[PDB]
Amino acid sequence: SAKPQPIAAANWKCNGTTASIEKLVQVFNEHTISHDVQCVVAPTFVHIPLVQAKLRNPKYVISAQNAIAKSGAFTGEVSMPILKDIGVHWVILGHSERRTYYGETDEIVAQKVSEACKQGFMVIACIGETLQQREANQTAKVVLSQTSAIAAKLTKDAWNQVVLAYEPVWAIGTGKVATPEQAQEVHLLLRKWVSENIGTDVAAKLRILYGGSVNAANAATLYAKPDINGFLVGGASLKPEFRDIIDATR
Amino acid sequence: SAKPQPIAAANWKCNGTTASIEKLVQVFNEHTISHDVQCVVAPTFVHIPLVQAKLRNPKYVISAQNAIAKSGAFTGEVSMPILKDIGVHWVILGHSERRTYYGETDEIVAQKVSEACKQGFMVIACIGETLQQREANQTAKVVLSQTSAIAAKLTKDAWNQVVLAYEPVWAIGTGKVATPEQAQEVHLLLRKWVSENIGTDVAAKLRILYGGSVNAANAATLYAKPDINGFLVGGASLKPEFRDIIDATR
Repeated sequence: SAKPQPIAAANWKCNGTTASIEKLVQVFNEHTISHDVQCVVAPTFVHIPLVQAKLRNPKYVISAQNAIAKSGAFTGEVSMPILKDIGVHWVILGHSERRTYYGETDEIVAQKVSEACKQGFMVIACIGETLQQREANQTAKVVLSQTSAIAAKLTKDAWNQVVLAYEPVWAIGTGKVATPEQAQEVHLLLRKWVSENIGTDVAAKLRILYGGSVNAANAATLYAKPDINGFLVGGASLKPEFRDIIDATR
Repeated sequence: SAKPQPIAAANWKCNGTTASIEKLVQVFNEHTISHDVQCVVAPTFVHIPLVQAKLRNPKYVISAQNAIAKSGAFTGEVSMPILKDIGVHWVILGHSERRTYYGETDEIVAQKVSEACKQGFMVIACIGETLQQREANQTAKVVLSQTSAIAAKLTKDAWNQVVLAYEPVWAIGTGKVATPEQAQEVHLLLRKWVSENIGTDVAAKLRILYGGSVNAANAATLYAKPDINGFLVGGASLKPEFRDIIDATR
């Protein structure tokens, strides 16, 4: 077995001040990372320029938390060509909070992911089941339907730019992290589906991250499973223990 | 008659590159404004820091195109405390495109406007009727219902921070500007409602802007009407003729 390159991604969500972000970024700068891992920080749109100016650790790239495909008459939104023009070419799409609060259905997410791939982004595409779907034994059907709705809009080559993040909705910000065994079963099920429907060569390379109440203590155990390639981290990524989350992908 | 201080507001919507924004801002900097008018520029979230760094004309303030009330687990969004912390204390709320595409009902807009007022923002609150409501002779009922839904969440003192922008939906970006007579009838109807329901002292001071295909040629005629206090400008605010829009409020 050899895993692909791991990703440790910080989703700051709608949080931060200039003061608190300058301290955290200094913490990240001074942490020396000695293994091959892609680190990702996703600040709010307004903080992108501050983080670009301060972040110096060569293992990091900056991501946006959302975008729309095209520039134009969309008051309030930020487009993919605008992010590219300021030097951001990662984006998180179809996070649970957007699917729930802000009306992003599978079709909308799939369209965004496809456009992002056409425009050269690296995409972190989020999927996952609610507690009601999990109790109804629908987990597999839900995550596979969300995944093939995205697959439907993509070409084989575009899977090089795609990272999947499985985040059970009941684990996000609740403190109730999935067990390593729960997460591994889903990750294995996804990798298999990709290997059968897209290609074995695509499946071998695909990073599939776990997210939902990851912290510095439980990270190392989740990362020991064979189909977990790293993490999407909310709450714990606003703290200095994000360093030991990164170091748990060694 | 004496009008309140006029406002000329540029809503760039989801447009701009670093290069095109640096040129435009230079144009605005070099235009000397010799009368009392509050100018407002509303770039995308990502461009706020670039515009703060370059914009030097003392008649301008920077606005956000949207916000949510509170920081927290809202991937993709930007909150009112975050904007205040970077020195932005104007916001446009309940623009047509948000009400239409992104599910902002009257209650959601009213909650945002109320929170923004509590947090000390100057708010540009947008209302207006569609072409179907206008043909059904519902204009007055629609704009008054949108306005009293906001009024319901406010206290009398909070009206000092509120600017209303009437923008018929059929005039936005279409090229089909309302006539000075159409706009004046609505603006008069709104001022009267405020004078009766909130206070005559509030109504005298309230800025009510017109928006919807304003350009440098038609601005001066709209501004000659007694209840029009300036403009919210989309398409024409991305061009150097925004200078003569500003100068039409003399």
